[PDB]
Amino acid sequence: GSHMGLFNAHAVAQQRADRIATLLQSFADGQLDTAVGEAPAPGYERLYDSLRALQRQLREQRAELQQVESLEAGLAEMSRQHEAGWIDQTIPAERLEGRAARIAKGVNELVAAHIAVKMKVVSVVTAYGQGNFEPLMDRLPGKKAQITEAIDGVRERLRG
Amino acid sequence: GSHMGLFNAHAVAQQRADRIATLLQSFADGQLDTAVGEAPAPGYERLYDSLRALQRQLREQRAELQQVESLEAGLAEMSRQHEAGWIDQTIPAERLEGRAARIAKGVNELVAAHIAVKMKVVSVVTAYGQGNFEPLMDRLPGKKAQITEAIDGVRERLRG
Ligand SMILES: [Cl-]
Ligand SMILES: [Cl-]
Ligand SMILES: [Cl-]
Ligand SMILES: [Cl-]
Ligand SMILES: [Cl-]
Ligand SMILES: [Cl-]
Repeated sequence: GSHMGLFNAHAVAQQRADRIATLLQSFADGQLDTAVGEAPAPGYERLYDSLRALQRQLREQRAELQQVESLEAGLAEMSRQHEAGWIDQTIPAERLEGRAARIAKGVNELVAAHIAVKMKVVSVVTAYGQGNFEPLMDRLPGKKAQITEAIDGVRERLRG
Repeated sequence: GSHMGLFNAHAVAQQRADRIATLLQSFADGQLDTAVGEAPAPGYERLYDSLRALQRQLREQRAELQQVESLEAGLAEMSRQHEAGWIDQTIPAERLEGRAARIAKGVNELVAAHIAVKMKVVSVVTAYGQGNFEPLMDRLPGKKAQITEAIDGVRERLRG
């Protein structure tokens, strides 16, 4: 209606924009818990809906990266334990979740299979060492077949 | 200056907000390559700077999650190969990077150590099997000590 009304409309659009600016900034640096308020007026509702969606997306996305950060430490800790021979240590999948949690069990399961082969070897070789030669090393696939043939090799030497 | 000027200021603030809205939305769904333009006017520059920062943050953050997605498949593939005894397979760290890349080498290194113990066992046990008993299983720490004592056990039986 007047020159003052125009100036005022602009001063308001400018501060509404400044608030959205402060908000996006508070996202750029982890402040993703404190919810955004409601839109200043009809024209900014869709915009504000997206801000909320964004905050939500950034929040979850940060949790997952945090996960992968816990995964690396756990793997590193397990690696250290195993180099010292403490092979019963595993990555704690219990406090992880989603993708990270699955990778952790994957690692524990992969090693468990390798350890299981050794458990069996330490076993029959222990029986071979203390007399009895009845036990036979399990048959293994691919390249692990060498373990089974090598154990058979010393199985004859003894038995005959 | 006039009632029309006020209405016009509002129609403009409304479309500027609508553009920012479309932009945040194009972020909500992967369109993070096409750069945002320049701000419509002085009052929206800080806001637009943050949009660019956000797009950049969302872009990198997506790359890392993509990484962890490639890590899980690689681990799964290696796990499958190893269950079939193809123990020379590893997770391809070469096409990964950052955190994911380190986790991959960690896994390959952890297993390599376990495999190395078996290589040594298959070795001296092979020599024990084909006559000569001079070789001695390496001394192992923690719980892997059983392997070394078990191999010693069958080392005497033969030698005497
Ligand atoms: Cl006036
Ligand atoms: Cl809210
Ligand atoms: Cl409005
Ligand atoms: Cl008028
Ligand atoms: Cl740009
Ligand atoms: Cl302005």
